[PDB]
Parts: sequence; C-alpha cells; structure tokens
Amino acid sequence: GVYDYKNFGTADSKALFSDAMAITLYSYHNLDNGFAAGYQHNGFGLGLPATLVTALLGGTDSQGVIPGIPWNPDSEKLALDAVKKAGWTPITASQLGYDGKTDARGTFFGEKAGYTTAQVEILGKYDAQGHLTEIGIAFRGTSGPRENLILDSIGAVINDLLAAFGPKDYAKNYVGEAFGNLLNDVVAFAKANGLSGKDVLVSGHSLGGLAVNSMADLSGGKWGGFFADSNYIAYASPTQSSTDKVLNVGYENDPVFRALDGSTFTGASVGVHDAPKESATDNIVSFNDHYASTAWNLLPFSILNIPTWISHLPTAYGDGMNRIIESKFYDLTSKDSTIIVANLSDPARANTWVQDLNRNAETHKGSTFIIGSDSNDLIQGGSGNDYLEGRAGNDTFRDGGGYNVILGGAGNNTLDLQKSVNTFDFANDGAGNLYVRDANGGISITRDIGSIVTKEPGFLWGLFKDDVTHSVTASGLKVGSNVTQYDASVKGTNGADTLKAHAGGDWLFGLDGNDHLIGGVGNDVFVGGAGNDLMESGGGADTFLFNGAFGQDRVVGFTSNDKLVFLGVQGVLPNDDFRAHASMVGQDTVLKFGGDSVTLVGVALNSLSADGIVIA
Ligand SMILES: [Ca+2]
Ligand SMILES: [Ca+2]
Ligand SMILES: [Ca+2]
Ligand SMILES: [Ca+2]
Ligand SMILES: [Ca+2]
Ligand SMILES: [Ca+2]
Ligand SMILES: [Ca+2]
Ligand SMILES: [Ca+2]
Ligand SMILES: [Ca+2]
Ligand SMILES: [Ca+2]
Ligand SMILES: [Zn+2]
Ligand SMILES: [Zn+2]
Repeated sequence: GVYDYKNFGTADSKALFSDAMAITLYSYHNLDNGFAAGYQHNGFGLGLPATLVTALLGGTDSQGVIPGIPWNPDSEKLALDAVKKAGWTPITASQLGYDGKTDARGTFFGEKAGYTTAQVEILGKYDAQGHLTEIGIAFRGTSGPRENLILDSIGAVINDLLAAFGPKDYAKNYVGEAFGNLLNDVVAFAKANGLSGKDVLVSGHSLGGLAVNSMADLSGGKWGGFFADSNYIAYASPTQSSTDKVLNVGYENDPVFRALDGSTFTGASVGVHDAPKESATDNIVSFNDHYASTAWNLLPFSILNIPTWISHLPTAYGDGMNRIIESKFYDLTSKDSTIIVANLSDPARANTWVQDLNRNAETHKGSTFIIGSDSNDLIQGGSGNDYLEGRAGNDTFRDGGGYNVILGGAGNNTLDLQKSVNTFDFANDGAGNLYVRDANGGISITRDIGSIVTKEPGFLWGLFKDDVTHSVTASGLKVGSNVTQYDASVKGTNGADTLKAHAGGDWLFGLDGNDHLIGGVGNDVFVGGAGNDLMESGGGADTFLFNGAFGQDRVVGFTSNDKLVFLGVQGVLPNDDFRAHASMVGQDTVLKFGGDSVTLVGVALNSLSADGIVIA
C-alpha cells in the first residue's frame, strides 16, 4: 500500500496513517475550513488570499476574521469533536508535569527566542479502560513572527523562508530548540504510563512536517534516544530528514512539498521540484480546479505564485488522502504509485474530466489509479493501465485502452466507450464482473457499470445513431429491444469445477474453488478466480487472466501466441517486468505475486518474452 511504513502490516500502516492525518488536521483547528467550503461551493476563479498563505506559515491570533478567508463560527469545537472521534484527547500541562503555558485549546508553545510562536498538540489515545496506549505529537510549525511576512512582497518572504531552512542546521535542529524541555516531560509521562517510543506517533503538515523531520533527525540523539523508534509521518514538508524514519506524504502539485533537497535550496525549489525522493510519495496528484485549469496554468508553477498553494491546503489533504485509504484499490498501490485524486469544486466537477494530465510533474511511471468522490464524477483513463474508482454518486468513465479495472461503486454509473459497439467483445461471469475486450485485445474488468455508451457512425442498427446507451443485463447489452450478446462462455460454481471450452473459443469462469479449466483448439480466455486452478490451453491463441488474490494456479500448454495478463494483483512495483517475479522449480517456471502464484508447467524461463506476460 502507498503508505506502508517500516515493517508494519498494510492494515497497521493505514491505521497509523489515519491517526497521523487526524492529529494533523486537529493542529490547524479548522483554519482553512471557510476557504475550503467556499472553494467547494463556488470554484477557484477568485484565486487564494495571500492572508491564508501567511496564516499557514506565521500562525494566528484567533479565532476571528482576517480576509478573504471566512468564519468559521463553530470551528475549534468541530476540530476537537473530530480528533476525539478518531480516538485522541489533548493531554494537559498538569498531566505532563509541564511548568509552562498552554492556551485555551491546550496547545503548547516553543521555548527559545525565535521559536516562541511554534506550537504543538500532545494528545493521548486511551483504551476502553482509561489507560494510555499511544501519544500523538502534532507539530504546527511557524515562522513566526506574524511579522516578517508583511514587510516584504509575499514571494520574497516565501523565498527567504526557504533559503533560511538549510544553513546552520536550522531546520534539523528546530524541534530540539523549540520543544526540547516539553519533549523531556513527554518522555517522563510516557514511561510512567508504561509506554515506550514505538507507542508515540509524530505528525504535522507544512512547517509542522518540517518539524516532524527535525524531530526524527534528533531522535538519535536527544531525549535519551526514547523517540528513536517513534513513528514519523509528515504531510507537505519542504524538508526530508536524513534518517530512514519519516514517511513524507504529499501531493505532487503542492509547491511546498519537497521544495528542498533534504534542506538545500536549489534551482528547482522555486519551480517544479518533482525528482523522486526515497522517503516521499512522489506521484499523488490533487486533481483540483487549479490543476484542471488552462487559465490558471498560464503562469509557471512556483511556490512564489500564491494560487499554486491551493494544492497545499490541509482539508484537501484530509479529504482526498482518506479516499486513498478507503480505496478498493488501496493494496495494489505502493509509495510511488501514480494516484490522481478527484479534488474539484462542485462547479468544475459537473464538466471536467479527472485524468492524469501529467502537468508540472516528471513523466509518470507504471499503472494509474484514479479515485473519485462521493458525488457524480467524470473520470477518464489513458491508453495505459488504469484502476478507476467512482465511489458513490452517478459516475461516467471513459478510458483510452490498455488493461483496467473500473469500479462504479454506489449509484447509477456508466462507461462511455466512445467507439462502435461492434469493435468490442463483452463477457459476464454471473458474479458481478463484466469484461470489455477492445479491438486491440486490451481488457477492462468492471463492476457496478449499469450502462455502456457507444458511438455508432452508425447506424448501427436498429433505429439509434449516434451515441447509444445499452443496459447491462444478465443476457447481454440491451438497447431497448435488441441484445448484443455476451461472448460464448462456460461458468462454474463456487466449488471445484471442471469446465471445457468449445472448439470456437470460450471465456472460462472457474470462480471460487480449485478448478480444472480444459480449453479447446480455439482462442479462449481463462479466469480461474479464487482458488488453486489447473488451466490447460488445448491449442489456439489463449489468454490467462489473473486478478486479486488469485491463488496458486497451474497453466498447462502455454505457447508463444498465448498471454498471461496480471491485473489488480499484489507485489507489483511501477515498471515491474516478469523477471522480477520468475524462478524455476525443475522444468516449470514459477511467477509469484505477493502470496499468489502461476506455475507454467514445462515452460523454461528463457523462452518467455515480456509481450505475452502483461504485468498491469
Ligand atoms: Ca519516492
Ligand atoms: Ca511525480
Ligand atoms: Ca463518485
Ligand atoms: Ca486505460
Ligand atoms: Ca458511483
Ligand atoms: Ca469453481
Ligand atoms: Ca477457481
Ligand atoms: Ca485454447
Ligand atoms: Ca497457444
Ligand atoms: Ca485461481
Ligand atoms: Zn487496560
Ligand atoms: Zn486436465
């Protein structure tokens, strides 16, 4: 999964991620809620007030109205409800033995000249009995004063901030300077409650995330090395620590995210700075009204251009990246997966296609995941391999080919094919999956797509030009009266079946159980499903399709004109070739995908070509 951390399980990593995001959001106490609400309702045609950028960096004396970012009446009470729902409760100064101040929210403040506006929330997670199990440290970073930030042009101020981080280990040492004594109290408090460092989660966004990275660098180091084993997840940090300790999460079109090389200002710092970084998620796009806009992108991408900072705002971090977490595709992804998140206003959402524009980014690598919203989305895949997720609402997909998985989720969803119905084949396994094979043999596996739209020259037909809408029924594609039939197939049961193809070619669907798929002399498509399936080619130019937790299969009679299609499987990295997944056991080639496997019986490794082993 894209947020896997250290050696935690996939699931444990996600739970950590969500806690990190919860506490991070809390640290801002709903600062961008007014702006995000206006953006969602109205669009970004008005751009972004320079005052929100200074609020992000400098801190605020609040909670009031400095414009044009709206109130926000209920705001700190909603932020606090939400952090608590996510399982966290602010820890008091008194609980810590802390001598210093906390404001009316329970926020602690920096301790040395130059850090006195730095803030941090210290929160605790308690089991059903009232015992502390975990501590959360959420840095809200500043500089701070709200006071050097108006004496210059906003761009000259951003530029100087950025250049000040690297020299004299300022960014590195930041958390030791600001919170060195507080963190000793946290160490004392944690131990008294039987916690060790592994039970401490460290997060923050922005300058907060700079602080997460700074703590990691010092965790060696200071506080008796108590936090050396703590968990560090930074959002939208400009810096990366030198440790291997921090998961650095961010949107790729966030101008602040990765702006420094470690903490080094470079030529890329004030333009596109999308070179891959070990600790960082490098390919998560916020597909927002700015990113979608020709007009907005007339100016070069730069952190010095305030409108670019819309991609930095925390509410969209929360909301979009929680939809990654929630994805049916989540466990196919890895740290650098290309992920396009639908982040558009209501106005733009009605008429803009969410797609990988690859704008202000280095060229994307591997398969593309596109995650919709709970509203009606327009989602367009490319002619590569794409995993399209509609989530709730009535979504419409398009896709330019390749190998794909299209999930429409809740609602009434449609796949617009934008070619003729005659140039595609359709199959249907009776277990909810409808398969679409294109004229180039690219296959999409679809769920919850009730309607297909084709562009008939036409006639076809029939009565109906030009675009025509087919209902997806058990017996085929129904345009009112006519059926466009499903390709010939044999369907099994969820037990162990033996299925036999006809000489003309069949789609063979074993479904669950350990099946025995005996193809014939024709061009068959083998889908063994869950279970450990024995599939024989029988002749022909055959296709073996593997999706999900496909099990430990055996393929017999595999030749040069046959194809293994791996789609929606475990253990794949951007640009994997089969040679990464291949070994030999006697005269058989074994291909492993996480804990799934295909043994090609009596096929020597060296005889295999990448053209008939598609890894999507
Ligand atoms: Ca990376
Ligand atoms: Ca990138
Ligand atoms: Ca949707
Ligand atoms: Ca595609
Ligand atoms: Ca939907
Ligand atoms: Ca079966
Ligand atoms: Ca099976
Ligand atoms: Ca065959
Ligand atoms: Ca063959
Ligand atoms: Ca299987
Ligand atoms: Zn207990
Ligand atoms: Zn057999």
